[PDB]
Amino acid sequence: ATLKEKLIAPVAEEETTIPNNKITVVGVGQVGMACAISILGKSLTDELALVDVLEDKLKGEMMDLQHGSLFLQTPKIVADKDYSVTANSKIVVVTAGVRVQRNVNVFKFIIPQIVKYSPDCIIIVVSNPVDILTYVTWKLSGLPKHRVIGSGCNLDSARFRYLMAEKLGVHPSSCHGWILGEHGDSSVAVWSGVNVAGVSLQELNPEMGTDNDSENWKEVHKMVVESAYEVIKLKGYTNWAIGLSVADLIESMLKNLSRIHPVSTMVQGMYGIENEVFLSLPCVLNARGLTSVINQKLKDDEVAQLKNSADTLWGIQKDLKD
Amino acid sequence: ATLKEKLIAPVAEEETTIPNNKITVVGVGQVGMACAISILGKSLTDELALVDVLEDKLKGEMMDLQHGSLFLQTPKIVADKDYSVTANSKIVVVTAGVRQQEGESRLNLVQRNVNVFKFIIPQIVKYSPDCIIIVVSNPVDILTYVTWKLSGLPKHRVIGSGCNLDSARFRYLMAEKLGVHPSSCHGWILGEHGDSSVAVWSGVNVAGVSLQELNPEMGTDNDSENWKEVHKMVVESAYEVIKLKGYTNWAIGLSVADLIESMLKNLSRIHPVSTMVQGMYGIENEVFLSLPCVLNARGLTSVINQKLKDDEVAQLKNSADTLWGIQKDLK
Amino acid sequence: ATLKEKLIAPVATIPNNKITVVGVGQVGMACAISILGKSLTDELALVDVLEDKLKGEMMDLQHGSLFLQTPKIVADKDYSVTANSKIVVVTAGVVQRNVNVFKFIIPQIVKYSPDCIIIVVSNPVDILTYVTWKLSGLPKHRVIGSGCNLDSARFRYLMAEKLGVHPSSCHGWILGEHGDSSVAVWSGVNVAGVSLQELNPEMGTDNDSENWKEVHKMVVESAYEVIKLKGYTNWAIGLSVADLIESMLKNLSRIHPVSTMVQGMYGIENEVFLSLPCVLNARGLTSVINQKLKDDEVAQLKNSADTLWGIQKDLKD
Amino acid sequence: ATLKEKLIAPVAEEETTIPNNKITVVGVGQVGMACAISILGKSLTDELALVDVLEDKLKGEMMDLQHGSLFLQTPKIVADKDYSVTANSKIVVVTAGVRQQEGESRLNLVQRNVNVFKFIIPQIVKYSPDCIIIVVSNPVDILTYVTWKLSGLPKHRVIGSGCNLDSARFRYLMAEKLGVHPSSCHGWILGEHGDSSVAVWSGVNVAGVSLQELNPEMGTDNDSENWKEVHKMVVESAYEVIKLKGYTNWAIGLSVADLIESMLKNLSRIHPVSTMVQGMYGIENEVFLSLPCVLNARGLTSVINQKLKDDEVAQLKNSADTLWGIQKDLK
Ligand SMILES: NC(=O)c1ccc[n+]([C@@H]2O[C@H](COP(=O)([O-])OP(=O)(O)OC[C@H]3O[C@@H](n4cnc5c(N)ncnc54)[C@H](O)[C@@H]3O)[C@@H](O)[C@H]2O)c1
Ligand SMILES: NC(=O)c1ccc[n+]([C@@H]2O[C@H](COP(=O)([O-])OP(=O)(O)OC[C@H]3O[C@@H](n4cnc5c(N)ncnc54)[C@H](O)[C@@H]3O)[C@@H](O)[C@H]2O)c1
Ligand SMILES: NC(=O)c1ccc[n+]([C@@H]2O[C@H](COP(=O)([O-])OP(=O)(O)OC[C@H]3O[C@@H](n4cnc5c(N)ncnc54)[C@H](O)[C@@H]3O)[C@@H](O)[C@H]2O)c1
Ligand SMILES: NC(=O)c1ccc[n+]([C@@H]2O[C@H](COP(=O)([O-])OP(=O)(O)OC[C@H]3O[C@@H](n4cnc5c(N)ncnc54)[C@H](O)[C@@H]3O)[C@@H](O)[C@H]2O)c1
Repeated sequence: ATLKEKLIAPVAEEETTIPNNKITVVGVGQVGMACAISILGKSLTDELALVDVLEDKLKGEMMDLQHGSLFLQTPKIVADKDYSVTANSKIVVVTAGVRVQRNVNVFKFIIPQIVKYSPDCIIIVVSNPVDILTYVTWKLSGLPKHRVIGSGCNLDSARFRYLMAEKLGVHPSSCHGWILGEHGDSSVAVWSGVNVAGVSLQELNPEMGTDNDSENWKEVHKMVVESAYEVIKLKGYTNWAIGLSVADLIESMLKNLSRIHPVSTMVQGMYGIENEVFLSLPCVLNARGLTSVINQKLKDDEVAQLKNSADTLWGIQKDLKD
Repeated sequence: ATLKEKLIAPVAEEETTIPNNKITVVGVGQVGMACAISILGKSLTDELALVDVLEDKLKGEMMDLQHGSLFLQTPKIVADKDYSVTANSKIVVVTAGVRQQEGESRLNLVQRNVNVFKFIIPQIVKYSPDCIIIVVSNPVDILTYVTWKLSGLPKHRVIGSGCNLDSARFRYLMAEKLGVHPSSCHGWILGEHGDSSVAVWSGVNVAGVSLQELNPEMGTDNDSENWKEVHKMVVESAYEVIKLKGYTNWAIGLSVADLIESMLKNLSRIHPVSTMVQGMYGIENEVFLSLPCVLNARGLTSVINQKLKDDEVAQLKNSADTLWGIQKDLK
Repeated sequence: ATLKEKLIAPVATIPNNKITVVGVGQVGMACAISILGKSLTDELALVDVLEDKLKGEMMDLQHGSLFLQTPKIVADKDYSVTANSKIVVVTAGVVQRNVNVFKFIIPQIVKYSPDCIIIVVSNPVDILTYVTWKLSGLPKHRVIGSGCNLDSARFRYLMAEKLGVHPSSCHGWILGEHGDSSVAVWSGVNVAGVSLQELNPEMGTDNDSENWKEVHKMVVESAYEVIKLKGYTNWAIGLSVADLIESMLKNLSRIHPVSTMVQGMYGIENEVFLSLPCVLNARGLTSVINQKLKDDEVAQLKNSADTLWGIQKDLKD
Repeated sequence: ATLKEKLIAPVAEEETTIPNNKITVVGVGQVGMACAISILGKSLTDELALVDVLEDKLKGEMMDLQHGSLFLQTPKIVADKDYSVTANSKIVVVTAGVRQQEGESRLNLVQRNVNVFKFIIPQIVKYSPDCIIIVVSNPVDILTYVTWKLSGLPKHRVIGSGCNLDSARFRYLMAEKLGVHPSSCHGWILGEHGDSSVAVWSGVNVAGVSLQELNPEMGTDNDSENWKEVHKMVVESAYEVIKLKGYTNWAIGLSVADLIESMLKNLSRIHPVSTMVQGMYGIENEVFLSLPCVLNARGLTSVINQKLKDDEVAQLKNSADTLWGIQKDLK
C-alpha cells in the first residue's frame, strides 16, 4: 500500500472528471499571463489551461502558477503545446501572435485546433489587429457569431472612463461613456451617451467633441487612442489593463449576468454596413456568449465613421485566402 | 412593439438555457435565509430557488432578495411551494422542520422532522435527479440517514452539515484562548452534532505543534488548562444561544456556504460532515456521523482515516451507539 | 505558566476600520451580516437595549468567525463598546416615539466616536437624519441618510426585469423623499447611455405604452408588499447599506442616491434632508451632483421639503 | 467655470486626506508588478505607490495599472523615483535589486543588494516612519537583517517573505500526492529561504493525522514514500523555474498579498516568515530565518514555540550558521 491508500478511504468511486468552467489561454506572453493571473484572482475557473509553441517558457509559467495554488481556488493548472490540453474549455482567450499576414498564418493553425477539442466553447480574441482577427476566427472556426467575441473597445472605454473620472474626481464606475467602432486610431466617442448620474454632459456643453470646446473633450478621446502608444513607448507593451478587462468579460459570461460590454461583434446589416466586419458596440454577455446588441441613436458623423472603418477593414479582409 | 424589442437587437437565437450551478434552499426560516444570504454574498449560484409551505413568507423573502439584485451576481431568484421551481439543481439545502425549543435536545425532534422529510425528499430528486442534498435540519445525523434512505442517491451525494459548525465553534474558542485566527487553530469535533460529540484531542495543534504533547492531561479532569470546559462550551453553545435569542442561524449559514464553496469550486477541502461510517473504528451499523471528509464537485468522495487514541475511539463508538438506537426504530 | 505563555513567544489594539451597528433587529442584523460578508471591518460592534438578544446575536456571529475576516465582534448595551468607530449604522426604532430614541442614542454615539460618520436607516429616514444632524453637532458631510438608495436599487431591478439585462447595466435615479413622494428622474433613465425618454417621449405620463409611471409605483408599493408578506424588509436594505460602507471605507468616490441637507438647492429654504446623487468616500459625503431637474420634479422636492419641515418645526431639543 | 465646478457641488470643504491602507512597492520588475497586481486584485489598498530607478518603465507600469482602474477598487495609483511618493505607507514591499542568474545561489547576490538597500531603506523610513517593511529581494533572510539595521524599526515591523513561498510549494506538492487541496495539507518549511531550508516532518499532517507517525521513515533515505525528494523539489523549484522562464514572480506575488491580507485585516494568522531568532533553538547571534509567526496590523507580533526533534534543531541551527557566516562579513 501507499501513503495515499492508508490515509484516504475512498467513498465515491474512482473517476476521470471533466471540468465545469474550464478556461484556456492561448499564448503566455505579457498579455496572456496578465489574463491568466486576473482570471485566477477572481476564482473564475476550476481548470486553467495554457498553450503556446514555446515549450520551456510555457512549462515555467505553469509551474510558477501551480506554486501559488495554496493562495488560489483553481485545483488544476495545466499547459502543453499540444491542444488536447485545452479540451472541454468553456472559454478560450486567444492572445497569441506578433505585436495581419503574419498573424493569419498563426490563426489558421490555432483556431481549428481550438474547436477540434472544445467545439462548444466561446472564443475571446485579444490578438491585434483584433477586429480583423475576430473575423478570421469566426470564419475559421465555423462557430455562430454569438460565440466569437473580440475584446474590441472594451479597454478603450475603460481608458475613457478613467480619463473622465480624473477630470471630475469620482470613480470610473460612476462615469459613463462609450468608445465604439474600431479598436485603435479610428474609434468613435459617442458623446451623447457621456453622462454622470444620468446628467448628459453634452447637454451642459453642446460643443463637446468639436474643435471649439472649453472642456476639450476631443483631446480626451485622443488620449484614449494614444494610450497604447505611450505605454508601449514607456514599458515596451501593455498587459495589465487588458488582462483586467478580459477577466471582466469572463465574469459576465461564466456568471450569466447579462451585463453590457463594448466588445466586437459581427455588425453586417447595422448602420448601413454591408460587409461582414466586426466592430465594437454595446453588447449583452452571458453564459451563452454575446446574445444581444444595443440599438443606438448614432449621429451622422458617428455612423459615417463606422462605415469608413467597415470599408477599411473589409478592404483588408477580402484579400485573405482560405 | 416592446421597449425590449425596440432597444435589444438579438444576436443569438432565442432559447432557454439550463442553469450551471443552481442551488435550492428548502425552508426559508431563520436558517434557510441565513444560508441563502451567505450563498448569494459569495456569488456561489447563478440561480437560487426557494421552497417553503408558507406561501406569503416565501414570496416576501424572494422579493426582498430580488430587490438587492443590484448588489449581487445571481441573475435568477425564484420561489414557489411547488418543487417544479427547483428543477436542475446542483445542490439542495434542506432546512425545513421544527427546531429546538429552549433546553430541548435535537434528538427530541426526530419523529416530527422525519415526517417532514418523507414529504419533501421524494419531490426533490424527482425534479433534480443529479443534485447533491445537504441536510441541515436537526437531528442532522439521523436526518442524513433518513435522506440517504428516502432518495436512493449514493452516499457521496447525501451530506449532513454535521460538525462543520461544531468544529468552527471549537476553533473559535481555541482562537480566543491563544490569541490567533481560528483558521490558524486546528482541531476536530466529530461524531454526533449534539451532546455526544467527540473532541479529537490528539489532532488539536497550532502550526503543527501537538498541544496534547505539550499537555498530556488535555481533555482529562486533572487538567490545569481545563480543555474539557472548552468542549463543554461547544456542546452547550447552541443551548446558550437559543436561550438568549431563541434560535441560531448566522453561524450555520456561514458553515453551509463554506461546504457549498468547496463543492461548486471543486476544491477537495476537508470538512467534518456527517457520513455513513459503517466498518470504521468498530462501528457495525449504518450509522451517520461526522468524520473528516473530502468535498468537491462530486460531493463526498473520500474520508480521512485517522489514528485516534483509545479514549477517542470509545467516545466515537459511544456517540454512534447513541445514534444507532434511534435509527433502528425508524419506520 | 499558561499554554498561551508556553506556545506563544512574544515579539511585539486600536481598530483601523471599526463599524458599529445600532439596533439588532431584522434590519440591523441584515446590515451586520452583509458588512461581515464583504470583509469591510476589522472590528464590528453591536448595541441594543435588549441585553439577552444582543448577546445571542453577538455569540452567533462569533461562532462563524472561522469563515470571516473580522477578528473582533463585540456587543453591549453601554455605548463605550462603540468607542472609536469609523462608521455608525443606526437602525433602532419602532415620529414622536423614534425622536425620543434618537435623543438618547445620538449623543452617546458622538461621545464615544466624536469623529465618526453616521448612516441613518431608521424610518422616517429623512426626518431622523435631520434629527441626527442636529443632536450630533457633526458637519453635514458626516451625517448620511440611506434615503432613496434602496428605492433606486428597486427601480434598477424593475428596469432590468423589463429589459432582460443585469441591474448594474440599468441606470435610473429615484430622488427626494424615501416615502410615497419620491421623484423618478425620467431624463436620466438610460441603457448604455441610450436615453429611454428620448425613445419614448411619453415616459412618466399617463398615456404610456411602456407604463413607466407604474414601475415607479411598484418601487413605492414593493416595500408595502414585502412587509405584508413576510412582516418586514431587511435583506435588500442590508445589502444597500454595505454598498455605501464599501464606497466610504475604500475611499472610492462613487455616486449614491443618499439623503443630504438640501437647504438652498432647487429653491428649498428650510433645513431638510432629501436624496440627491452624492459622492461618498472616506471623508463621508463630500459632494452632490448638480442636476437640471424638470419643473414638476423640483415642485415635488419643494412639496416634500414643506411636509418635512412642517413636522420638524415642532420638535424641541 | 470648469466642468468639474459646474457639475459637482462641494458638501465638504477641501482637505488634506491621509490614505488609510496605503501600500508601496519598491522595484517594478517581474516580482514587483506581480505583487502589485495581486495587491490590487484583492482590493487590499486605497493607495498604491510604485518606486524604481527606471523612470520610463515606472511611468508605463503606473499608466497601465491606472487604465484598469474601472475594474479595481484603488482610487489612487502613483509612481516616482522620489520616495516622497511613498509617504504615509502602512506597508512597504521591497523587491528591488538583482535576481539569480541561471544556477546562481541567492547568497551570491548579497553584496550587490546590500548596496542597493543602503540607499533604499533610509528613504522609506523617512517618509513612513511607522510602516511595516516586507523584504522580498534575495537573499531575503540576510536582507531582512540588513533592513532591520538600516531602518531602526522594531523587530515586529521588519518582515522577510521567507519560507511562506517554500511552504506553499511544499503544501502544493503534498496536495498533488494526496489529491486534496493544498489548504487542507499542513506542513512547514522553515529556516533559510534557500538551499539550507528545513522540512519539519514532525508537523506534517492532514486533518491532524501526523504523517510521520504513519511513516516514521519520513525524511530519511530508506523511505518508500520518498519524502526527502519532495523537500528536494522545493529547494530546486526556483532554479527549475528560472531555467524555464528566466525568473519567478506569480507565486511570490500571491504569497506577498497573502501576508499583506493577514496584516491589513488584523487577522493574526500564522505564516512562516523571516524574523530575528536570537535566543531560540540555541541560536546565539542576531540572525533572521523563517519560523511560524503571528501576523496582524502591528506586524509580526508573536513566534510559535515548536517541539522540534533533535535532527530538525540541528538542521535549523546549521541553516543559521550558514546565514550568520555571510552576516559576519557585512560592513
Ligand atoms: N485587444 C487589446 O486591446 C490588446 C491590448 C494589448 C495587446 N494586444 C495584443 O495581444 C497580443 C499579445 O501581445 P503580448 O504583449 O502578449 O506579446 P508577447 O510577445 O509577450 O506574446 C506573444 C506570444 O504569442 C506566442 N506565439 C507566437 N506565435 C505563435 C503560434 N504560431 N502559436 C501559438 N503561440 C504563438 C509566443 O510564444 C508568445 O508567448 C499582441 O498581438 C498585442 O497586439 C491586444
Ligand atoms: N445543522 C445545524 O447545526 C443547525 C443549526 C441551527 C438550526 N438547525 C436546524 O435547522 C432547522 C431550521 O430551523 P429554523 O431556525 O430555520 O426554524 P424556523 O421555524 O425559522 O424555520 C423552519 C421553516 O421550515 C418551513 N417548513 C416546515 N415544514 C415544511 C415542509 N414540509 N416543506 C417546506 N418547508 C417547511 C417552515 O414554514 C419554516 O419557514 C431546525 O430543524 C434546526 O434545528 C440546524
Ligand atoms: N430606510 C429604509 O430603507 C428601511 C428599510 C427597512 C426598515 N427600515 C427601518 O429600520 C428600522 C429597523 O426595522 P426592523 O425591522 O429591524 O425592526 P425590529 O423591531 O426588528 O428592530 C428594532 C430594534 O431596535 C432596538 N431598539 C429600540 N430602542 C432602542 C434604543 N434606545 N437603543 C438601541 N436599540 C433600540 C430594539 O431592541 C430592536 O431590536 C425600522 O424602524 C424601519 O422603519 C428602513
Ligand atoms: N523572496 C522570494 O521568494 C523571491 C521570489 C522571486 C524573486 N525574488 C527576488 O526579488 C527580486 C526581484 O526580482 P525580479 O525578477 O523582479 O527582478 P527584475 O530585474 O525583474 O526587477 C528588478 C527591479 O528593481 C529595480 N531596481 C534595481 N535597483 C534599484 C534601486 N537602487 N532602487 C530602486 N529600484 C531598483 C530595477 O529597475 C528593476 O525594475 C530579486 O532579487 C529576486 O531574487 C525573491
